[PDB]
Amino acid sequence: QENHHVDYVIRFNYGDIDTPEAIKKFEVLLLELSEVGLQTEVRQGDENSLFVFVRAASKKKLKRAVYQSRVRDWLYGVRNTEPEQSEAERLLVIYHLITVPKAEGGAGITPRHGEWKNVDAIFPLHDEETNRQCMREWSKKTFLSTEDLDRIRNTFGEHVGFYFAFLQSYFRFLMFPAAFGFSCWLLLGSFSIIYTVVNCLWCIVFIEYWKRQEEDLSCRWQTKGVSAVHEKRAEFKPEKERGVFPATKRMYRQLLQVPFALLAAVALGAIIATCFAIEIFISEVYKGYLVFIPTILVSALIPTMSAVLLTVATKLNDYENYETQDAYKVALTQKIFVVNFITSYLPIILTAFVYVPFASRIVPYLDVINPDRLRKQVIYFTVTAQIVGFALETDEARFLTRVRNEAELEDYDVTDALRAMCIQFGYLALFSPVWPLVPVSFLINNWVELRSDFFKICVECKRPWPQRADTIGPWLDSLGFLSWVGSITSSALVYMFSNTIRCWALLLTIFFSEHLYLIVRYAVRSALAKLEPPNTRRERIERFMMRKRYLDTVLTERFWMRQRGWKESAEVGLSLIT
Amino acid sequence: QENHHVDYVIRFNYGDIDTPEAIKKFEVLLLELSEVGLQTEVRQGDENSLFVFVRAASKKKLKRAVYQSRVRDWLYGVRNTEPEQSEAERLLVIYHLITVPKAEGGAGITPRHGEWKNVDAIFPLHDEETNRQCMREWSKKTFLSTEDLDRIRNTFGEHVGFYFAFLQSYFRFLMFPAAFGFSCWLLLGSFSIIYTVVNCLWCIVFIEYWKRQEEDLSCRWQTKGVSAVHEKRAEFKPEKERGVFPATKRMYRQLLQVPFALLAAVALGAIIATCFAIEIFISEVYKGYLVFIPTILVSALIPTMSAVLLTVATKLNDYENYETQDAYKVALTQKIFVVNFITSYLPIILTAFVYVPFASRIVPYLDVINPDRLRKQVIYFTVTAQIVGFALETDEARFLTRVRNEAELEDYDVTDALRAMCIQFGYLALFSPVWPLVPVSFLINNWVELRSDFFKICVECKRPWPQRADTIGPWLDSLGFLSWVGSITSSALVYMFSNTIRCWALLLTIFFSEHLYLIVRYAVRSALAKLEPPNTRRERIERFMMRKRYLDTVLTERFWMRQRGWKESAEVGLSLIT
Repeated sequence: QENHHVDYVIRFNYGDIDTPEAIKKFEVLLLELSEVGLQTEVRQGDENSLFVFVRAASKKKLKRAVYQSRVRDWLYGVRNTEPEQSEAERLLVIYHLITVPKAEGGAGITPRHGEWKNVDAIFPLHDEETNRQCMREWSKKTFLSTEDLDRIRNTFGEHVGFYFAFLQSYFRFLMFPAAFGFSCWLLLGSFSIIYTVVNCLWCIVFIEYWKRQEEDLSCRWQTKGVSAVHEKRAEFKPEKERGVFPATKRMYRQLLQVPFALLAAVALGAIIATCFAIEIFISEVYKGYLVFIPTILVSALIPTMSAVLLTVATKLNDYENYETQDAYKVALTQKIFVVNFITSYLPIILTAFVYVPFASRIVPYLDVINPDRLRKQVIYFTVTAQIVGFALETDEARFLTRVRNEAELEDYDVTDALRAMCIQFGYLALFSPVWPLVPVSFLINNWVELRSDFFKICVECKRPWPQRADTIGPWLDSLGFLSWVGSITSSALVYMFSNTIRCWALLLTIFFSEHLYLIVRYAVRSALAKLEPPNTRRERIERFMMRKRYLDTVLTERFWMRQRGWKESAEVGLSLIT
Repeated sequence: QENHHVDYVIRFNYGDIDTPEAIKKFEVLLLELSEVGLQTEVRQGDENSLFVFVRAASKKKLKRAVYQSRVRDWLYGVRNTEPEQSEAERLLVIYHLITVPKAEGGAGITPRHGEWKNVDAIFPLHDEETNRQCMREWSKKTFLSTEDLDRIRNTFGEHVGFYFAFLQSYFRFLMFPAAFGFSCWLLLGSFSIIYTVVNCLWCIVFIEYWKRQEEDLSCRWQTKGVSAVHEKRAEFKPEKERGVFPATKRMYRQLLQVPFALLAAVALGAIIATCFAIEIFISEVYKGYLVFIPTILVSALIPTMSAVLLTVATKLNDYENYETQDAYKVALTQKIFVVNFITSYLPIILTAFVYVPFASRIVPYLDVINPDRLRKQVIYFTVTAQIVGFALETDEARFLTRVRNEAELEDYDVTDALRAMCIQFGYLALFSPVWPLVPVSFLINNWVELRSDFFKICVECKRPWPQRADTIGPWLDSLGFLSWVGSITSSALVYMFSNTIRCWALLLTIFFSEHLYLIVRYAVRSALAKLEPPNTRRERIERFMMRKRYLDTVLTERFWMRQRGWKESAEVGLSLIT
């Protein structure tokens, strides 16, 4: 093939070790790779690092690897076939040959955690025929079929497959608010009740539909349940019998998220109040569109402030010392959600429920505010970042240098572009009745950046190892929390700013709209549970027939003496009736 | 033994058939019982009914029955051992031999549904040594050990076992509000905030603790997952390939619950308004405790009005034509919960939020109201029914007539005494801060009636066939809904009736108390998920070791030629570092 049958390539760096110490850690790595059935070949890489090439050493060793991985998947509950395939399947079982805890599988490699500090990251090689002769059919397509998502599952794994399927379903479901809000901008305007009810209905229906499509796609890609949690770079304090860490010592570090979030909220509310003060000063001392210059500056500085808070949250999450990857991911997603909620929505919350209604009590406290100010805030905080972001755009030595060019690329992260599609959903759920062209501005940006994720995953960063998944992650609970908060927030905004405040009716239409949201969400979930998707119905039919075939295969004392057999019992019965 | 090795006894009635028609249905029953390995013996019963006696016909047929039932339990997901025991286990596999759908198991008997109209109910025989030499150790005990619940699991099955464990845990958890409300009656009085917060905390903790004890007990009794749904007496319209019934035709009958519930609510609010009118008339035309006579009469007529609405709800649920038993049970529990919510709490809701605050606008509309009226209503609707209920109390022809006396008894129902323990929890969650002696009045009645369920299940009605369960049913969701409604209702009552109404603060302390309830419930659930019960930790340890033992048991082309083996690769590595 194009790649020289290479499954993986393992980069071992020696720029931080001695001359005689690196020759022992290299021999230990080669002996651990040769203890399992992996054939190794060493070549020179960069000026301080050499990489080895890992292949299946034989057909018998590869068959034993696939059988051991299928045994682990059947024992953990992923497989239900009691075992006795593709490119992603072979790459997954070879990555499980390299990187497991050595009690099963083998080779014990953890890339830069402990006792393997010299080796750098390991990675497979890019399928050139799949990211050249198929990447330029996916960018100029605008919509992907299920057989097209099968090609992004068979390469790059089910993790990338679920991420791209979620982006496709979100772009397909975004076409309804992008048409409806534009239809409710030429006809109804800002703060309309019809658009708010239909927008909250859409926010319910999209989440309850993707929750069904996830169970559809995890039964289609034969990955219906993944609870096989993996280890990490945990620093265990004791070693009592397995490394242990007390949860009471973890909660005392988990409580540090509260002062961090509170200080970030105060430090951003100070910037928002400063922007209000400079806007009032410019409105006093002169001016049409130039009076909202610091709001535009802080709305453009949002994505570089959230990154700083993201690095602080990553350091705080690494301090909390999690054991499993499926807990570190959940805690990181919770911290990213808190940071993005503080960063992206609280500038609009502080001008929707604090600044504009209590204008006469804070404007004299700032000088040393009609609802169009809130409309301009929702305009400036969902558009200008995307405007600025789209303004910065304006014999075998060939294979070895291709691999050396592939080792200098970045590493892909789903959790960076999936964070933005949560901020968009939070702007859609919470403050979208303020300006109904928020879905149009999101759909245009998504249609522009649709051909930017294929390019990124194909030519900009290296190929990820094929990771299995049954869901997009804990972002699907963040979407539900955003819809729940938006059902209160949009109803309060529509009451406060359509057409005194009558404070009993505001807290009545908060209560009734929240509980109507809960009732309608239960109804939509129970209605979508009834209708079964096809590729999880085929799996249920197959698992029913596989059980029915097996079941059809497998198929004092003188009182019980007066009626031998059953014909005598029938004779006693016929004598006893008459 | 005492019983003549009798597993089951099947009563066949002939009081409604002809003389020659009953001799064929009897022969069909005996042939269907003899097709499976069951030895039958016929004797005369009552003047229009004769019963047969069903035993395991051989050891090989009994072993085949246990193996087929274990195969069905392993295929449906109950068993995880891949098969190659007690009294309840033998009675369960013999009942599964008699009553299944004949595609598996055999004998096809459905007791009075279709093509078996002549046979009456079937039932096992009472273990006299277990309900005589052990029932008079359980009534005068007041508390049951786990080895004592094992005796009510090994007889009467896991359904009765979970019901008695729920009653024991509820009686043990009721001792804390029965002490705390009595401590908050000598010190604080009615409508106190401390008792309301602690009562809502107790309502959270009891439900989130029984949800953990259910997963404890279902892993202890080897019944951790039961999703093996059974058929029923469904009348299928078409027969397209299995009898089918469209859900769109079922929803049009399910919508009849709304006019039934609305008409019951209006018909009870009319009686409550009539009782208010007669109370105001007696208060005008004369009288200390006699002025609340119709309230006492309607509070005593509550349990005989809820029974009439229960029969209407049972007819409506049988009209809705459910296919599975695990859906008929859920819909019946929902209808019973709606009926009991209308019957037991809406008389207190109509005098807490309608009559007492708007007294000056309805008292002139009734004549042709201090919060002590609400306190007297909560007194009269949680006590006087229990007062009236506890005021109405003030050679082988011996075995055959014992069986004939056992066939005239009633049939046990868990869902009749488990309904009252939901009405008690609803009175505890919703209106208990009005009068803090509600938990004392419930604990005294529960301690009185604790020795009345053992008597009922042992000597008053016949022995149920051992039914398996993993939960008490869909009552555990009704308890959570009652706690959710009570977190709003008790906070509104404490704001309205402690020490103008200031209608913004009422709908503020509704909102904050409901969302504080949700936050604290999530915290209590996440804290109780951390702490693992012992008998589900032993099962997890066993399922981990059973997998670890099996896993330890089971364990272009010229580029891959320059380094044979791995020692040559280490030589190339040591040459390439230096």
